[PDB]
Amino acid sequence: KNPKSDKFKVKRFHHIEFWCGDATNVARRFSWGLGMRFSAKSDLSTGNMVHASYLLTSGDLRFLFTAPYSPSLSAGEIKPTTTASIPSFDHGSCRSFFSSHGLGVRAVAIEVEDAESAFSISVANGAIPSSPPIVLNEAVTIAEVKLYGDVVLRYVSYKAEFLPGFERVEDASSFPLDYGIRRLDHAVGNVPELGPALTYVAGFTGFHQFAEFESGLNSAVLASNDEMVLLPINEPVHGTKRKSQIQTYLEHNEGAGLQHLALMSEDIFRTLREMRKRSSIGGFDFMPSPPPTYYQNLKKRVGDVLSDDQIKECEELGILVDRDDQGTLLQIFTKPLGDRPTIFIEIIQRVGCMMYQSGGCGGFGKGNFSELFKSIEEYEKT
Amino acid sequence: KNPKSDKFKVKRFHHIEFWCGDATNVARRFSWGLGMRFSAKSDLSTGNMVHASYLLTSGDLRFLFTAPYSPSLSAGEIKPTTTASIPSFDHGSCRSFFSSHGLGVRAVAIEVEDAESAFSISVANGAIPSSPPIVLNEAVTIAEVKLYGDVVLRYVSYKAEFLPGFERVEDASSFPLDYGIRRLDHAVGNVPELGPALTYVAGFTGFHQFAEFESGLNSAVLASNDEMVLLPINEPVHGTKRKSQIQTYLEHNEGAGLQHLALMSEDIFRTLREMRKRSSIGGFDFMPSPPPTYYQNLKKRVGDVLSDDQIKECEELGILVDRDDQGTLLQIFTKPLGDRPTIFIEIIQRVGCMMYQSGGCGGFGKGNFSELFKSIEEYEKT
Ligand SMILES: CCCCn1nnc2ccc(C(=O)c3c[nH]n(C)c3=O)c(C)c2c1=O
Ligand SMILES: CCCCn1nnc2ccc(C(=O)c3c[nH]n(C)c3=O)c(C)c2c1=O
Ligand SMILES: [Co+2]
Ligand SMILES: [Co+2]
Repeated sequence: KNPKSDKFKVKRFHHIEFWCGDATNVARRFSWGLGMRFSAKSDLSTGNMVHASYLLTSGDLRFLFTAPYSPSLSAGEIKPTTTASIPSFDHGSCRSFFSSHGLGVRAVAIEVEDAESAFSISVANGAIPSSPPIVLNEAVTIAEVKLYGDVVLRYVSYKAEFLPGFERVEDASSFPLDYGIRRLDHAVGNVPELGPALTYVAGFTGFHQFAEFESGLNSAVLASNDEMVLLPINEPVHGTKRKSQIQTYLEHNEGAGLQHLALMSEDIFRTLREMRKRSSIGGFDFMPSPPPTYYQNLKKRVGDVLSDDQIKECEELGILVDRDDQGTLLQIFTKPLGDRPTIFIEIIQRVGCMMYQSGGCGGFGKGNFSELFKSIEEYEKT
Repeated sequence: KNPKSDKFKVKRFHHIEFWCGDATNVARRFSWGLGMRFSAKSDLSTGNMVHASYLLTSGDLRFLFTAPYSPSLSAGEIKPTTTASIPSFDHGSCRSFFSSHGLGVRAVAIEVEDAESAFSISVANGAIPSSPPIVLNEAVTIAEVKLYGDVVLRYVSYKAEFLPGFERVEDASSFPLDYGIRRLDHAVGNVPELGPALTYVAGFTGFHQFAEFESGLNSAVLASNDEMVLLPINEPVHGTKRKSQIQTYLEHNEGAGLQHLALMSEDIFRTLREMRKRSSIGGFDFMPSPPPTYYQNLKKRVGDVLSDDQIKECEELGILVDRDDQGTLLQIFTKPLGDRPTIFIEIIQRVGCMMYQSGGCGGFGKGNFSELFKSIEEYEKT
């Protein structure tokens, strides 16, 4: 059941912003590891004396990496005279965020019809304001409210390429990498208490709970009207045999924050081949592969969706498969993106729910907690 | 003239330590960009609750990348009970260093006969102590004194692989990259006043001035007894037509610090081919190439050392050439390694001074300031 209760018009995920200590090195690592092209920049070379910001793109996926310069470079500026291209940026906030959390997502940005309206309605409905609406070059409006922890939900609306003040990156520095990733599918937060987090976010957005179908977590998914903006939230389950990975996150992250970004691939086999080739040469590592029992068990549950060759191709790449009543999903998880056991990435591809594909087709793979446990048990038995 | 006045026995450069905000992403970027293998680690997986440290190696070159975890993970520890593998590490110091300077070199480490003796003699001779000698697993001794800015000179001595508490990296995560880099040739600091910096460092080491043969800087080189540890220092020259790059460094770095690391290649043409292939896919960018006039002028000055083909190979790769009275050097400079216009890398290869090669063979390329100016002037004339 989808009551379509959005309190303002939401379009799609727009971008994800990481707050970094050095944006250059993180952006270069991510570019190579994920096959994203350098698309835009705002930094000293573009007149920004406040922050260095680099934009990577793959299809419609936009990853922004931002780090502060020395405050001394902009010490004469005031907000009316700022050279920052992202007016919500604050040196102190960014250094505090990174010192507290390490590398992670500061902003989950969604495109809306009217960012000022979205902000006003959100705050009138309980959202904690973070940065008021600001109009950039009479062309783009940006505003921010708190989502969870030190993560903000950023509203972007365009009158009519990324943001004013960003320059397109010259093609000589813009190598056209592409491993198949095309858009952000969902963005997941970890919180200490799921109930109040859901009540807060659903309260100010009107996002509705997205329907699904004893290992670590409780979770629920908030969704926009057309269910293309998907925001799952987890809480830990305490007093368990194996310690909750949600609790480990909260400890190493110093509290709530973004847990994982799920990136949709138009060809998950090509994406995983390309990413796995680069794991040990600057790219990203993946979770340990499930035992062959898991892939033996795949025939009985998805043998009508995937051929045997496609199933053995899943086995070569360590891909996981789950299934809804409407669709099937292929997914895999990276090891943490930085030093701390906190944020990671999921690669996903969905099969089914054609009309275009409806959002969330196949669910989020929660059936894979069960199947991974069973498959590991069966494999020890050999 | 080399008076061989070292006040303690110095062997060779041992390692360079970068203080990072996220050691993982910087180390992965550097590994791919420079062709260095992941060799050792000290982090949560090895029992270190204090800092994440990753060691890259190429030949004898050792680059260490370190970042702090949340202090909460080690809040119960005291120095006697620390899980840090580098006892000089301090959360507050590291966060202050990185917030002040951005990504950069914290420690220039040299291997000595006896680190405790080196420390005592250094401090008795004016060195400002930074971390007292500490013996690790009765096997290695480490101590630190201030060098310039927030950079320390680190003494390491071994009784008899990197440091106790570091684990060798498993070969599955250790891809054997190698683009030809073999050792650290020199490490260069920028300071506001060269005179007092030289007096200080030469005062506590006994390092002697290394002999050489109107654009931005004054500099001098301090050298160990066999001139294998080479520490140049620059100061700005003010009131010039083009603003001093040394002054720009000091402004963006918030003061004195390490300017460039010069990495010796056993085959600079292979190194530059491999690095340039990767510039736009996660690696390092290089300075703009000199005009063809520079390479036309190369025949008249090094035509007896390099063939025409080797000279056109320099031209394809943007390599610079200078010459002493004893040797010739090939060199090239990267663009800055991170967000700020501060630290960069030089790749170098030296020809001549065989006996083994004596240190500093060919000088440091200061003749290239002159030749670059002339070559740019001649090229505008066409
Ligand atoms: C070695 C680590 C593997 C451990 N594991 N095994 N099976 C999983 C199935 C689905 C999801 C996931 O992505 C979501 C769950 N619920 N929602 C809303 C989601 O997005 C994750 C993260 C895992 C997951 O980590
Ligand atoms: C576009 C930027 C090119 C500008 N430039 N042109 N010619 C150079 C020649 C030598 C050295 C160098 O490495 C040292 C000088 N003195 N000492 C002791 C050194 O190590 C450098 C850094 C340059 C240098 O930057
Ligand atoms: Co997911
Ligand atoms: Co040099």
